[PDB]
Amino acid sequence: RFVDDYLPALLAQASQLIASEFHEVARQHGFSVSEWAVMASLAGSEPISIGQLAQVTVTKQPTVTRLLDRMEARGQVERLPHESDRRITLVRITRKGLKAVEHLMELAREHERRVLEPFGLRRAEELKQTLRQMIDLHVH
Amino acid sequence: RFVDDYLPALLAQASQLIASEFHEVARQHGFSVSEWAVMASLAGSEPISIGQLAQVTVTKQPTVTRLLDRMEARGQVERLPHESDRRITLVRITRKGLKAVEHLMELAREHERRVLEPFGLRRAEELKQTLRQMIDLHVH
Repeated sequence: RFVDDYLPALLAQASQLIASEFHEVARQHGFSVSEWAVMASLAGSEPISIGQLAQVTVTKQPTVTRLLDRMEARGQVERLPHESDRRITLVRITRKGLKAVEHLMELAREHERRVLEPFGLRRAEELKQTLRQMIDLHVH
Repeated sequence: RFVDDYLPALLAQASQLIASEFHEVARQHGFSVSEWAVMASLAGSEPISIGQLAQVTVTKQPTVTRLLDRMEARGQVERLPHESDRRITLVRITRKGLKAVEHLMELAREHERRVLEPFGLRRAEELKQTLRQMIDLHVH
């Protein structure tokens, strides 16, 4: 059976199943999936470009721009000029956004800990290191 | 930075980046992403339910049903009654579909081998085993 060990299918199924579990929690706390992805991606971060945010949230750039229009209207994020290049808009989470998502982030950590507990610390760390290395090799 | 080591974000980014690389090849061979996902998921498989196909292709069931309507019209797949329960439709790839996707599947194997080569056989096998175990623990 081709798909049983095919890496892209394994990554896609694992990603969807784990993410869907936490998205239920996010929505019961009043967050859309994309709002949660943006705020979690910006929390504890220096300002990053719209393109970087689109990559780390796995969201198309025009979609991200529309999302930021409304999240900025609500005071949860702020767009800023890049200090040097003007073709570049940076974005950051505001204090309002951070306080809004703080509790959800703790719940997200608890859920991740539950997901990784059966694998043990060594296998969990190996998985995260491999995923990080793969991202850094394949990002454009 | 919360998102740098957050498992769902790592899985989602790795999945998207690797998949996007191969989707380019699929489209240059005349396949849509969803057509490729269905045919690759059915290749070498016994007939599976529409729900199982939706899970393994990470596609909503109504979307899968519409896709199968047109792929069955083109003779690439076939829907069948389940032998016992009638609330269940099974689906299989036809010989026409298998021959259509054979070369693409070889290219997919070559691409996966390229993606996994820098990690070595041990780390690649560890990744695939962990992903498989996670899927089997979280599928419903």
